[PDB]
Amino acid sequence: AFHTHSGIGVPLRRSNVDTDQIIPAVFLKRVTRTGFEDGLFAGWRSDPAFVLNLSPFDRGSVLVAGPDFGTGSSREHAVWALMDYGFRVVISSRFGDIFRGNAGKAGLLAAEVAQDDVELLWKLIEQSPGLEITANLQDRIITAATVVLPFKIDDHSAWRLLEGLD
Repeated sequence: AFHTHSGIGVPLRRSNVDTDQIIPAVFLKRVTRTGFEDGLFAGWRSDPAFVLNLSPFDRGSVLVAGPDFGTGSSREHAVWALMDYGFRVVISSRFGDIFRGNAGKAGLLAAEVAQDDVELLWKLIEQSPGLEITANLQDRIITAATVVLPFKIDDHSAWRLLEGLD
Protein backbone atom coordinates (compact mmCIF):
# COMPACT_ATOMS: atom_id res chain seq x y z
CA ALA A 1 0.00 0.00 0.00
CA PHE A 2 1.26 3.49 -0.91
CA HIS A 3 0.46 5.54 -3.97
CA THR A 4 1.52 8.77 -2.21
CA HIS A 5 4.01 9.68 0.54
CA SER A 6 4.43 13.06 2.22
CA GLY A 7 7.20 14.00 4.61
CA ILE A 8 9.58 16.68 5.71
CA GLY A 9 12.20 17.06 2.98
CA VAL A 10 15.84 16.91 4.09
CA PRO A 11 18.40 18.77 1.94
CA LEU A 12 21.70 16.93 1.64
CA ARG A 13 24.19 18.64 -0.66
CA ARG A 14 26.58 15.70 -0.98
CA SER A 15 27.62 14.03 -4.21
CA ASN A 16 28.72 10.44 -4.59
CA VAL A 17 27.32 9.48 -1.21
CA ASP A 18 28.55 5.95 -0.83
CA THR A 19 27.45 2.90 1.17
CA ASP A 20 30.09 3.46 3.87
CA GLN A 21 28.80 6.97 4.51
CA ILE A 22 25.15 5.86 4.64
CA ILE A 23 26.00 2.97 7.00
CA PRO A 24 29.59 2.29 8.21
CA ALA A 25 30.84 -1.31 8.12
CA VAL A 26 31.45 -1.33 11.88
CA PHE A 27 27.67 -1.47 12.29
CA LEU A 28 27.26 -4.63 10.22
CA LYS A 29 27.39 -8.32 11.10
CA ARG A 30 25.78 -10.39 8.34
CA VAL A 31 22.87 -11.85 10.31
CA THR A 32 21.63 -8.59 11.81
CA ARG A 33 18.39 -7.23 10.36
CA THR A 34 16.99 -4.63 12.78
CA GLY A 35 17.83 -1.31 14.38
CA PHE A 36 19.99 0.24 11.70
CA GLU A 37 18.54 3.68 12.47
CA ASP A 38 21.48 4.64 14.70
CA GLY A 39 24.01 3.80 12.01
CA LEU A 40 22.44 5.96 9.35
CA PHE A 41 25.00 8.67 8.62
CA ALA A 42 26.51 7.80 12.01
CA GLY A 43 29.80 9.57 11.24
CA TRP A 44 28.27 12.75 9.86
CA ARG A 45 25.74 12.86 12.69
CA SER A 46 28.65 13.38 15.08
CA ASP A 47 28.52 17.07 14.21
CA PRO A 48 25.60 18.84 15.90
CA ALA A 49 25.32 20.98 12.76
CA PHE A 50 24.79 18.04 10.46
CA VAL A 51 21.39 18.58 8.83
CA LEU A 52 19.95 15.39 10.33
CA ASN A 53 20.57 16.72 13.83
CA LEU A 54 18.61 19.89 13.10
CA SER A 55 14.95 20.43 13.77
CA PRO A 56 12.76 19.87 11.90
CA PHE A 57 15.02 17.86 9.55
CA ASP A 58 15.57 15.27 12.26
CA ARG A 59 11.99 14.15 11.66
CA GLY A 60 12.15 14.11 7.86
CA SER A 61 11.23 11.15 5.67
CA VAL A 62 12.09 12.52 2.23
CA LEU A 63 15.77 12.89 1.40
CA VAL A 64 17.01 15.22 -1.36
CA ALA A 65 20.60 14.30 -2.24
CA GLY A 66 23.34 15.21 -4.72
CA PRO A 67 24.08 13.18 -7.88
CA ASP A 68 25.17 9.54 -7.63
CA PHE A 69 23.63 8.77 -4.28
CA GLY A 70 24.09 5.18 -3.07
CA THR A 71 27.23 4.76 -5.10
CA GLY A 72 30.08 2.31 -4.55
CA SER A 73 29.42 -1.28 -3.60
CA SER A 74 25.89 -0.85 -2.34
CA ARG A 75 24.39 -2.80 0.53
CA GLU A 76 20.91 -3.99 1.24
CA HIS A 77 22.03 -2.49 4.56
CA ALA A 78 22.32 1.06 3.20
CA VAL A 79 18.67 0.75 2.14
CA TRP A 80 17.80 -0.83 5.50
CA ALA A 81 19.44 2.06 7.37
CA LEU A 82 17.38 4.68 5.52
CA MET A 83 14.17 2.71 6.03
CA ASP A 84 14.68 2.13 9.76
CA TYR A 85 15.44 5.80 10.32
CA GLY A 86 12.12 6.60 8.66
CA PHE A 87 13.00 7.76 5.12
CA ARG A 88 10.54 6.49 2.51
CA VAL A 89 11.74 8.56 -0.41
CA VAL A 90 15.13 9.47 -1.72
CA ILE A 91 15.42 12.01 -4.52
CA SER A 92 18.55 12.38 -6.64
CA SER A 93 19.44 13.10 -10.25
CA ARG A 94 21.30 9.78 -10.46
CA PHE A 95 21.44 6.69 -8.19
CA GLY A 96 24.04 3.94 -7.77
CA ASP A 97 22.74 1.02 -9.86
CA ILE A 98 22.96 -1.57 -7.09
CA PHE A 99 21.33 0.81 -4.65
CA ARG A 100 18.41 1.61 -6.96
CA GLY A 101 17.66 -2.08 -7.57
CA ASN A 102 17.68 -2.77 -3.82
CA ALA A 103 15.51 0.26 -2.97
CA GLY A 104 12.31 -0.95 -4.58
CA LYS A 105 12.69 -4.48 -3.29
CA ALA A 106 13.00 -2.97 0.19
CA GLY A 107 10.03 -0.55 0.23
CA LEU A 108 12.08 2.61 -0.37
CA LEU A 109 11.19 4.90 -3.24
CA ALA A 110 14.23 6.06 -5.22
CA ALA A 111 13.01 8.92 -7.44
CA GLU A 112 15.30 10.16 -10.16
CA VAL A 113 14.82 13.84 -10.95
CA ALA A 114 16.62 16.36 -13.19
CA GLN A 115 19.49 18.10 -11.40
CA ASP A 116 18.00 21.52 -12.26
CA ASP A 117 15.00 20.22 -10.30
CA VAL A 118 17.17 18.97 -7.46
CA GLU A 119 18.74 22.41 -6.95
CA LEU A 120 15.20 23.76 -7.06
CA LEU A 121 14.01 21.51 -4.20
CA TRP A 122 17.11 22.28 -2.13
CA LYS A 123 16.29 25.95 -2.37
CA LEU A 124 12.69 25.40 -1.28
CA ILE A 125 13.67 23.31 1.74
CA GLU A 126 16.53 25.54 2.78
CA GLN A 127 14.43 28.72 2.60
CA SER A 128 11.58 26.94 4.41
CA PRO A 129 12.81 24.13 6.66
CA GLY A 130 9.77 21.98 7.45
CA LEU A 131 8.45 22.17 3.93
CA GLU A 132 6.93 18.82 2.95
CA ILE A 133 7.76 17.02 -0.29
CA THR A 134 5.14 14.69 -1.75
CA ALA A 135 5.90 11.75 -4.04
CA ASN A 136 2.99 10.41 -6.10
CA LEU A 137 3.76 7.02 -7.58
CA GLN A 138 0.57 6.79 -9.65
CA ASP A 139 1.28 10.02 -11.54
CA ARG A 140 5.07 9.88 -11.08
CA ILE A 141 5.34 13.45 -9.79
CA ILE A 142 7.08 15.21 -6.91
CA THR A 143 5.22 18.15 -5.38
CA ALA A 144 6.57 20.86 -3.10
CA ALA A 145 4.66 24.04 -2.29
CA THR A 146 3.19 24.76 -5.72
CA VAL A 147 6.10 23.40 -7.75
CA VAL A 148 5.42 20.10 -9.54
CA LEU A 149 8.20 17.94 -10.99
CA PRO A 150 8.22 14.68 -12.90
CA PHE A 151 10.37 11.80 -11.68
CA LYS A 152 11.42 8.48 -13.18
CA ILE A 153 11.29 5.04 -11.64
CA ASP A 154 11.40 1.71 -13.43
CA ASP A 155 8.03 -0.04 -13.53
CA HIS A 156 9.22 -3.15 -11.64
CA SER A 157 10.21 -0.99 -8.69
CA ALA A 158 6.91 0.85 -8.92
CA TRP A 159 5.01 -2.43 -8.85
CA ARG A 160 6.85 -3.63 -5.72
CA LEU A 161 6.13 -0.39 -3.92
CA LEU A 162 2.47 -0.21 -4.96
CA GLU A 163 1.85 -3.83 -3.95
CA GLY A 164 3.35 -3.10 -0.53
CA LEU A 165 5.73 -6.08 -0.72
CA ASP A 166 8.13 -4.20 1.60
